[PDB]
Amino acid sequence: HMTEYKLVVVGAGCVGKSALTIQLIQNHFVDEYDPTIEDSYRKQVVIDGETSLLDILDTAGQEEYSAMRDQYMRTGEGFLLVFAINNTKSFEDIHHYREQIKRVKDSEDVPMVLVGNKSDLPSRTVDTKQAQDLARSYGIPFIETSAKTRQGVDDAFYTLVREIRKHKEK
Ligand SMILES: *CCC(=O)NCCNC(=O)O[C@H]1[C@@H](O)[C@H](n2cnc3c(=O)[nH]c(N)nc32)O[C@@H]1COP(=O)(O)OP(=O)(O)O
Repeated sequence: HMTEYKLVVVGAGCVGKSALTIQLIQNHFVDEYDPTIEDSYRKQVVIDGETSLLDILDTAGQEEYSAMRDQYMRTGEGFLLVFAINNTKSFEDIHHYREQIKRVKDSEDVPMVLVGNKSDLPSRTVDTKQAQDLARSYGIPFIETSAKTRQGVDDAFYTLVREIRKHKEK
């Protein structure tokens, strides 16, 4: 009567992986480094009537190559690929994170969602159509988020859960 989902958040430094996680789990945000990430790893929530235990693994603080990152990529059932819409380099890095996950899984069909975070900020440098084209080429959804206003936060994590369900049922 509960179903666990193991969700992994990946992306360049400072894109908001940890803020997205804390907003989902604690309904909390601060515009600074948030030490409550240490306390923010499981949320129990009902999604489409299913009582779901969302275990969120946040790669913040890991080196770009580490044994713990590999453990996260091996255990994760779905991945959020996060970039920030005001940081072009973080968008350019998405290719690397996608390839790294695929190479661990030996699969071309891993549940993922592309997330463009910090959508509350003006002066974006990554346009939406760029991200839509990239997500289309990967076969995965794109969702714009803000960990500050909570724009898109439930949409991003719940969409990833629904992609996992589709994957499990064929
Ligand atoms: C990261 C460098 C930096 O910003 N340094 C200044 C101190 N402030 C922060 O670190 O702020 C963090 C978040 O509050 C902020 N953030 C995250 N998501 C945001 C959003 O949707 N809208 C706005 N306005 N700010 C947002 O970004 C900083 C980094 O977030 P993080 O969550 O700690 O980043 P990673 O885990 O991805 O490293």
